[PDB]
Amino acid sequence: YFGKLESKLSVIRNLNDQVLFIDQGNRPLFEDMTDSDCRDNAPRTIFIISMYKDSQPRGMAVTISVKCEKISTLSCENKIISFKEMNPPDNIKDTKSDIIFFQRSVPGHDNKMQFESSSYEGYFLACEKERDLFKLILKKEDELGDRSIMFTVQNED
Repeated sequence: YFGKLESKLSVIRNLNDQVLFIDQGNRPLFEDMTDSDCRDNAPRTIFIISMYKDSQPRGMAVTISVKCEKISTLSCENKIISFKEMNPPDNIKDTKSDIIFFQRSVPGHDNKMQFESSSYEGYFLACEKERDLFKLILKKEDELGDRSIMFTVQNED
């Protein structure tokens, strides 16, 4: 079971320094943004990372939320990434959740993070280029040192 500890404002970037954002169709996308662009698109680029206590510790348990039309929380339900209209809850009864990800620092860096699905072991949050768009997806670790599943969390310490 999970218990909410705190919620903090953060900006998420891939290894190309492209910042994670919610577009008009509520799609989690990645694009090149200066500190100016990032500031002008603030409700769509500022994410709420909520930290949870876990009765079965196996990585920093987190939810990822954003304020658009309403508070939306990131879900990997049926191994598909989407933002569902809900607040990060105070308590989660199971040992697995479609909105709970395990945040881990990549041994290569103190900056680089990875987000593994609690409900789908071996599946990670990833940036994948589809046509001319950089999309937030859920995938199995394709290879060792895969940069597509690595991110930076800017919470300014």
